[PDB]
Amino acid sequence: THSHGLFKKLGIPGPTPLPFLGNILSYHKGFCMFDMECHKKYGKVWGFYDGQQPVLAITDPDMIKTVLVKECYSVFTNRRPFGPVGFMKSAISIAEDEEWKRLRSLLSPTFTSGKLKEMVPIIAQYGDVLVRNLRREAETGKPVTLKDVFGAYSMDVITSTSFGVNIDSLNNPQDPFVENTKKLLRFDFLDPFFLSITVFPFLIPILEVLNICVFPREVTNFLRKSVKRMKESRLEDTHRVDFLQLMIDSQALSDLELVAQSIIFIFAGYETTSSVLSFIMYELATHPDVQQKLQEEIDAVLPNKAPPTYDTVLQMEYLDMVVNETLRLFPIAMRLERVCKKDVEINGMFIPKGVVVMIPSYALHRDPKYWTEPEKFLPERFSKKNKDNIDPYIYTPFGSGPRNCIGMRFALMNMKLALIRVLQNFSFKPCKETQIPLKLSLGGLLQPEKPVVLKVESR
Ligand code: HEM
Ligand SMILES: CC(C)(C)OC(=O)N[C@H](CSCCC(=O)NCc1cccnc1)Cc1ccccc1
Repeated sequence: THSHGLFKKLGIPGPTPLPFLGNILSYHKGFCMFDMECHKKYGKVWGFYDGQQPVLAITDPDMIKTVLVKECYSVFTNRRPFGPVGFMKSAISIAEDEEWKRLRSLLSPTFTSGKLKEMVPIIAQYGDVLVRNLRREAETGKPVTLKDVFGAYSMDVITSTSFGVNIDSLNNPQDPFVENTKKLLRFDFLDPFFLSITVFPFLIPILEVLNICVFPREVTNFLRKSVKRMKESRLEDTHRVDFLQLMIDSQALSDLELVAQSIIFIFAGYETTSSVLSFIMYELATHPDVQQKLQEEIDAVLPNKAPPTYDTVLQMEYLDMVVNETLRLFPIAMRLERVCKKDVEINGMFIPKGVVVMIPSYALHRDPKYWTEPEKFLPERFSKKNKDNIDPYIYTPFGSGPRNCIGMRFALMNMKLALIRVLQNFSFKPCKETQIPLKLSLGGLLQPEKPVVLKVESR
């Protein structure tokens, strides 16, 4: 018939698909590894099939600019359909075509230089609570789980910035806001579920009517009333122009359409920030020279363990180098994807309506062809002297083009703002429980398989 015939017929190379599964079984080593191997084997372009769905992997920087930038609105506007979303259909990251265009520009005003600057003092409160929590754990001497302390900070930041609600999470070890969020996705291919959709996608519209989800009305009802609650607050006291505010501004934004974005943003700013800071501390711990060289810049730009400011945060060139370099090793997203909504030729390559075009970020970031010593943590590769030798289309930890990460500037600041405080008070040391080297899990979340547990000493 067809479907599986597509890449042989187009003469694009790739792994031979099995009936029904496609190349699904090759995800056994995780898909970054699968991607790494494909790159090595097939070169600049290749195809494969998630079940019956053709995916075209592309690695040329030109071709990548075309799909992410030059042809975003015209052909490549949406990501692959998600799996049973429900009312989350309207969440910006899941929305398509014109629905997305109106939400993008209704929400993009949230992350503007001035807005972040107003979040600066707000975080400079949750900064202090991170340390005072850590200082109690520097007493014992025995091992700290970064994901836990950092996850509780990030929660605090997002709930407070976007919403104006101080939920005190750092002075609340037991908290439902964080414990429901972390259980929002079990994206796992060893788990039959997301596996039994990206191979049984015909079963997606089956699940819509069954009202079943990727967070089964367990997490979403918490926030369906918890964000219904933060919503009344503003509608009552005749303050600040934030996320929760600028969504109240538009009320053509509806009600479950407001919640949906909140849920995105609550999740997004909890799981990323915390996963990346965990990665940064792992690298700083296992590279003490780099940890110090940074403690030095922080001390130089901010003497007497001074309170970080917006302006000073952008001064710290080595910090940014450290962050970018961790994000080179751990692009938390792994791949960027854009469904091709009409037949198209790009940079001299035919691509048929319906195909998913995929940019393997994790592979590009590790390309032995492009990066000298690509598995080594080498912050110096992002120096003024070297930074420009770096292709914004090979290095893409935040995606690119109109559909790139709405949360980028906030994330970078948020992270930098925590790191500053954390390092201007403590040093981090590997202990016996620390996994050296760090190995990644095989799920669809770029994560360490053992949590990063380190040692904390005062200064
Ligand atoms: C280190 C932290 C973060 C990283 C590495 C990251 C990375 C990414 C990537 C790679 C994408 C896809 C963009 C594309 O494919 O072109 C993305 C999209 C997105 N990110 Fe993030 N992100 C981070 C933090 C955040 C935060 C804190 C928020 C919350 C404000 C956020 C909200 C989003 C949204 C809403 C999208 C979808 C954008 C759209 O389709 O309009 N991200 N992010
Ligand atoms: C809908 C829900 C909030 C449950 O989650 C997602 O949006 N689904 C995607 C799965 S990846 C999980 C998070 C991660 O490790 N990295 C990516 C990320 C998440 C949020 C914001 N920025 C980056 C998440 C997703 C969202 C946008 C683009 C691609 C993936």
